[PDB]
Amino acid sequence: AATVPTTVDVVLHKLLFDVPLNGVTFTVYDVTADFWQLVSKNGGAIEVAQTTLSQDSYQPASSSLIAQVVTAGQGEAYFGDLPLRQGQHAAVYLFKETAAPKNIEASQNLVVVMSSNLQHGNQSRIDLFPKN
Amino acid sequence: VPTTVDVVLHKLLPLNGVTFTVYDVTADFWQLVSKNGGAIEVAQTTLSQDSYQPASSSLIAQVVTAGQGEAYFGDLPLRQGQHAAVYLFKETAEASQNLVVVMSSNLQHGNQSRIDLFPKN
Ligand SMILES: [Mg+2]
Repeated sequence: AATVPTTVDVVLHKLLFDVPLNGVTFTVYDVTADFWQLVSKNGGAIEVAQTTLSQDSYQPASSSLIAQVVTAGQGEAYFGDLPLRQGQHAAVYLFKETAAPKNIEASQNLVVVMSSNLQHGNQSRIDLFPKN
Repeated sequence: VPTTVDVVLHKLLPLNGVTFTVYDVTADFWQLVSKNGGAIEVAQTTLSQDSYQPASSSLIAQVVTAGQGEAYFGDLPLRQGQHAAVYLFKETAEASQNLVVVMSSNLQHGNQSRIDLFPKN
């Protein structure tokens, strides 16, 4: 379907302090417009914008929710065919844990930027290992 | 749910400017396997022959080798209808061998995001 790198696969791994944790719901949101608006305002501070959009304060637009996926196999949450671009802009995605069994410690939110390397089609899969 | 895979064909010495064409051979492939009694390799070899003329409506994408002799085919469907997808990879413009790739159980299960093909000569 693609003659040029158009999409990437993102697998989030929920492990314990060597221990996979299956049945944990991760939700992926498109934060592309808000992300580049924040970076353009702050003067090119990418890390600062990743940290700001990773906060529990930030309430994404309800129409930004792309997919909701449960951890299976080796604590893997598979997000296939995430667009590299949202319009003319490199895509940026927020990954939140929105549901977990009881006694499963909560994971940190992750803001991922579809950087030059990914736009160029060098990686078919991104493997994320969230802390917390 | 795993719906597509990426296929990169490598034409190595890298040989850039070589046109690889990918065809959907799913229907003919499963018709051949059902006729021969489940011989997958035999059907891969039969559809890899220069004899086999694919249906004109089966051509998906035509891609030129660039960078490290790489021909990138992104978002190839794992299924064509209810069936596991099967693709024929030909050099259409020393010549390389044709490859018939089956979207097997492992690929249907989403264990590989990319298939890296190295055709012989
Ligand atoms: Mg894709």
